[PDB]
Amino acid sequence: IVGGYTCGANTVPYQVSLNSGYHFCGGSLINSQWVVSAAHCYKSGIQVRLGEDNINVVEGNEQFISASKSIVHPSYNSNTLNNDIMLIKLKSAASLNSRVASISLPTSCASAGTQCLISGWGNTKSSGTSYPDVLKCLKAPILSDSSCKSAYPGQITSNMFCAGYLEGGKDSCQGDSGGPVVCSGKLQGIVSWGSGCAQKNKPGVYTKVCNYVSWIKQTIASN
Ligand SMILES: CC[C@@H]1[C@@H]2[C@H](C(=O)N1Cc1ccc3c(c1)OCO3)[C@H](c1ccc(C(=N)N)cc1)N(C)C2(C)C
Ligand SMILES: [Ca+2]
Repeated sequence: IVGGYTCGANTVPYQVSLNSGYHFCGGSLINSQWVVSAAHCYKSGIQVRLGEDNINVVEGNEQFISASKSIVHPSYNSNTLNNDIMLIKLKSAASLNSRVASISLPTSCASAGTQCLISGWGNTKSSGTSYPDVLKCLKAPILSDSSCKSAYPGQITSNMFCAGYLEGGKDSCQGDSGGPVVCSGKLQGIVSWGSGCAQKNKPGVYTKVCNYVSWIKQTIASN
């Protein structure tokens, strides 16, 4: 997260860290046994880390649970990042509490100007590499489709939206991928892609979760 603030330990209880010996992506807990992340975060050997604040210190409230299966959207395209969403099933059910809790899926899409919360342990610098120990937060609005498409002509599908600041300085970045975009208590996006981080006229691009609710529900019920 570039231009953000320290969230505060466990203030974002649905945030997860995907770990393979190091933090490489975020995700969101959507019930006690399933996490939603980005398809481009797929790899084998994932451990899901719940209840984290400092990702380098065991502080208490952590739960570490292996992934049993990761389900990349069958129509995910690595070239265009269309349908950049993946479901992860935990080997065992998480213990839900005030520090580890699920986030609701939306029943409708959010509109332009809606203010959302974005969170992650990604790079905090637009020039250079600076990863934080603790979780960072950013409030960002959903941009209009016209502005999104003007920023990235021909690259925006109906499964993507832009959020952020055209003046630059505030954005998600490398290591935030897969993490949540939460608006009015609902998961509306997943950190997917962008052009650099926090550069002018190049906002972040996010997977539009409201387009996938029926797919998520159908897939969880059959797995
Ligand atoms: C595997 C995808 C990777 C991903 C993704 C990212 O941007 N990628 C490149 C990309 C750029 C434009 C595209 C595209 C892929 O497909 C269609 O158009 C990601 C990224 C995520 C968010 C932001 C940002 N908010 N500025 C910035 C970067 N990066 C840190 C990578 C991990 C390499
Ligand atoms: Ca920790």
